Amino acid sequence: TDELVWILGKQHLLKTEKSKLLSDISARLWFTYRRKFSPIGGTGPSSDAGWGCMLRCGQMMLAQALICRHLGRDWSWEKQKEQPKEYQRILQCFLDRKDCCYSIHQMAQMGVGEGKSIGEWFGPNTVAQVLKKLALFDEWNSLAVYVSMDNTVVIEDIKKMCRVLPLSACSAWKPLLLIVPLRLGINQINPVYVDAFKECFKMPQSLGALGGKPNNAYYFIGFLGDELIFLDPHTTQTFVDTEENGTVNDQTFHCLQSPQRMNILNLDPSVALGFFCKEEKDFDNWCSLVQKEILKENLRMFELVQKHPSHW
Amino acid sequence: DELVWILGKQHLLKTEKSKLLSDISARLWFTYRRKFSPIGGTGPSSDAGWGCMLRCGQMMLAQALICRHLGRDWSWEKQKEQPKEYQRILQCFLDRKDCCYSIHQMAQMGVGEGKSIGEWFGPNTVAQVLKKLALFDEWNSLAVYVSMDNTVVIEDIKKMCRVLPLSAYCSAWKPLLLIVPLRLGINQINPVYVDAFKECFKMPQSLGALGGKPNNAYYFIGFLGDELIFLDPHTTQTFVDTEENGTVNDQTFHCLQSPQRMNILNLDPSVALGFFCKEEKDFDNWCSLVQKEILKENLRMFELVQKHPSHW
Repeated sequence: TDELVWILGKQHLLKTEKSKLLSDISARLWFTYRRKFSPIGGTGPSSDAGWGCMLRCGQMMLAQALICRHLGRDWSWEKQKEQPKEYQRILQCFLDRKDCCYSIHQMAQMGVGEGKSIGEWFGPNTVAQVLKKLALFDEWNSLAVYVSMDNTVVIEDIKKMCRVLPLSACSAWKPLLLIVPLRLGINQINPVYVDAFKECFKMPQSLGALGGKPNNAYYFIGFLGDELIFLDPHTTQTFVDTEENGTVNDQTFHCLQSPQRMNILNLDPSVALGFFCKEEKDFDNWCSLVQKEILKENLRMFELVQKHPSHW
Repeated sequence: DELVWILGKQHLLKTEKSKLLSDISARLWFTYRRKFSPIGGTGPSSDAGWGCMLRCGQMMLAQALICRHLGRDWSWEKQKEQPKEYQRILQCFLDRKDCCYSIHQMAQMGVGEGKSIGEWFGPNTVAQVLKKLALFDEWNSLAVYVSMDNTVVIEDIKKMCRVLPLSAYCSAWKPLLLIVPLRLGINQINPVYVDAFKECFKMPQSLGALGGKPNNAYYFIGFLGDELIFLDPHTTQTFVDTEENGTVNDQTFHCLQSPQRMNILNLDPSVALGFFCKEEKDFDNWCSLVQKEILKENLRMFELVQKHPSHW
């Protein structure tokens, strides 16, 4: 009994800290299928039920990065009455209306640019590219988004992406959303990658992972033993819009159900790991952890290199 | 008196030299500039020495915009009162942060591809830059398709360009900028691709090609015999800003020189073809010409396939 549980870089004891575990999971922003929103593109869907689940999981990963950026990993929506202004502003980016930058509308529209019709389910690499492009429109957050190719993360490319020239004749660092799409096996996850996969969830920078079969996408946030813990978008809820006072009710955006688990060995092999590095020191620390916990394996789950691989 | 091809139009070298010259000078020409506002506040105030592929990208895109609004046959020389689209297209490329395809915006977008402001990068990178910047141009509302692995996919393009009716009344087609990055050899162009490469410049949809060695990028617009004809950005001119009446002096944006030539066999093997398909019929027509002239080769320069390649 009382196994150690990991959720997004934070540890909880199963029995003695069950309440802390549960509140940490319910404090994450939860995005499910919605219905009765304005038809996407005018004549498109008014509900993403049945097709939108990977977009929903992308939203949950991005929101977690945003929550951490402004409010920190230890923040919770239940611990105080007067919410920081940033919370409501973050949440409202994900409302189901075209004028919100990370809405189902904008994500589905951006998918078209990746050659996916509005209404198509698509996998983790595609949603990673969708997130990268949508971030270009968010001046408030002004995120760098790095999506690895060929299982390889390049240090110098990231630093170039994140370092911003001084305005006046100090270099700033753009907070980094780092996504690593991976294929962990042909049909099932190869046991050789299990420990390294688990290690990812133990890193303070961890935003978990995107995964699942087509039309069964889940947002994986941690693990206990050989089971992954995930948030599930497969509940259709009515569109919730802002009130007259400019705020939106957050009730339906937090999951208070019993946490859901699945065996890692049942997970579809196509995943995308997510990490958030607020400052250069965070990315440097992430590199150290990867070097220690990931690169030590003979069959490496992904690669971390200093210089951009030179092409023939 | 050879037949000369420039961007889908034929000209007789001796008998029609004047028409050939006028056709070439009519294209919008973008060169290095100096004394513009420092990129990012403390960055370069000139792109001399590094901006040449960005300039060639500008020239290719400008050609597409001109064709979209005014037509391939249109010339700034043929009338006194210019259509309003001419100055509006030109001003998209002014060396100002507030212009959507400025040197400023292109270099800044390159950062998101892992390239520092001031770095030269190749045809694939500038293609991705163009694709992202097009997201911000609501006037033109272009689809930008950049092929991967030498392969153009028909169904992906059609999904990208066909837009749902706005009202419950017909599907529009977004005008398409189609870019095909290719590597045609290891150190020089494999002679086997020469005929197919030439065929591209003969198609009515042809925007020519982007190419050249690092820091020696040229915009190829046609050919004569075994020589390519190009526009050369490697002259440093002074930043041109708007006059009090809102227009810009356009004299330095048209190249009045003798056509610039080089032997095809001296071309850097790393290129990107560009094509413009204003409507679906233009794209269907392009597919037919490619099927006839490109795919017939035993060694094909690129692939054009119906269904998105299956992956293991």
